[PDB]
Amino acid sequence: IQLWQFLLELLSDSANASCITWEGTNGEFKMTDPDEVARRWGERKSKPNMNYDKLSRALRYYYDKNIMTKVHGKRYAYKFDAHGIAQALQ
Amino acid sequence: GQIQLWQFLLELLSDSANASCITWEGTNGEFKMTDPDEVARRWGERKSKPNMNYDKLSRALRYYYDKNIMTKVHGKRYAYKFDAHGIAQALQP
DNA sequence: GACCGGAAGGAAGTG
DNA sequence: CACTTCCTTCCGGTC
Ligand SMILES: [Ca+2]
Ligand SMILES: [Ca+2]
Ligand SMILES: [Ca+2]
Ligand SMILES: [Ca+2]
Ligand SMILES: [Ca+2]
Repeated sequence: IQLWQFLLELLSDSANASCITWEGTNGEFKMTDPDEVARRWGERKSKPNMNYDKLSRALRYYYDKNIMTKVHGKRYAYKFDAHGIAQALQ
Repeated sequence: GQIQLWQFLLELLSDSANASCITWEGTNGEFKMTDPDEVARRWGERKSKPNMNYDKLSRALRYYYDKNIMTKVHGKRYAYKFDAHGIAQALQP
């Protein structure tokens, strides 16, 4: 499983809004609890030392592939739009 | 296709018309990629692999360390050093 | 503190 | 095989 798949899995269920949520309609999302997202991403890949420094590095590798971009100035905010998902499913 | 990354890099490096994206630096086999995204693109172009980027190219170069084909120029951005002895073995069947 | 991106190397897939 | 792909881990730097 890719990180971008797992994040869309969390974002699709409103019950995870406590740790991660959509914000707008254009694919912008925010991690309301980054440490909780990281902890769950770690539990998924059997990576119990996973944290936000490491998970965000994984997100940063998506910039060059046009898969997502940073919401400049918004704490824990990135953009995963329809262009982005199209690139992820190639 | 068929071609290997170390050959493709030697091809570019031999022609100093490519100096804008990759050139020799020392006299001892050291080279720097002045435009790493451009080197990745052409490598992608060559191998019909259109999602190629420095992250994936540099990972390929990192596999050459244990093959004695090249080494990292430590503390110098996008800089590597070819080994004439390693190139020679890479050349053999 | 976020955020950035270089560099190392593990691990699985490809063709 | 010889990469390709996608990270995980670490870290020095900017802001
Ligand atoms: Ca980049
Ligand atoms: Ca770049
Ligand atoms: Ca500080
Ligand atoms: Ca740090
Ligand atoms: Ca620091």
